[PDB]
Amino acid sequence: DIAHNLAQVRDKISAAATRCGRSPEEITLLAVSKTAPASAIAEAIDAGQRQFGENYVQEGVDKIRHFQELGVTGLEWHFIGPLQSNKSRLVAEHFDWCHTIDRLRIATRLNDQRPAELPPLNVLIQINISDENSASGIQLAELDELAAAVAELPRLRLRGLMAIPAPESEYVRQFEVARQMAVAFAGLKTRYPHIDTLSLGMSDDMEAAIAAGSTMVRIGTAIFGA
Ligand SMILES: *Cc1c(COP(=O)(O)O)cnc(C)c1O
Repeated sequence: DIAHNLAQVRDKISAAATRCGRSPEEITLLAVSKTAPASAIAEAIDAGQRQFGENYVQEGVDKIRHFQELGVTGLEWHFIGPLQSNKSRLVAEHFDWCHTIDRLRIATRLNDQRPAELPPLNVLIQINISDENSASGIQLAELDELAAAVAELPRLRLRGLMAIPAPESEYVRQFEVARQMAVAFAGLKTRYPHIDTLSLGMSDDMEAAIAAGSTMVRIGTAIFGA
């Protein structure tokens, strides 16, 4: 049951934050609903969840339109999958956040495709921190350059960083990789305005990411099931 899973996940988040001396309010739960049907999202919505993460543009847009047709207010939709140039218009027209900025041309497209009547699209820059098998995300060495370029796009708002670390079994490495992101995040916060979002941690590494300094865990299966 989705309402039960939501409350439980939220308890683990709340425990994990206070144990490491953090207010639980600091951590946002992003309910990842890729491969969940709109009916499962509706259950989470009714239980109070407002923030949802989608990986595949067209399915995400279908879910967004479904709930617009119902009139549901206060939802916040995060695109967290890799963004292809031929589908960037759909993200710019329908989503509130995009976590996967890893090249300037895609961010310029998003900027130029964002309808004028909408507020700026909130974006995160994606770091490939530890995954030699992913083509998504930049190296940390490229961050200062890309962040400066993206920060000038007036139809976007740079909010921080996202990473999908390579999967790790040892809690030690989970923490250590998450800390590299946390360190990059704090360094970025010392010069850029409104840097407040570090999208870091999934179901299996949630405690390490929070201890490392994540502000936003992306939880799918522990909420919606397989
Ligand atoms: C699917 C996915 C998640 C959620 O994964 P779970 O293991 O089900 O918690 C989080 N972030 C991204 C980028 C994903 O693609």
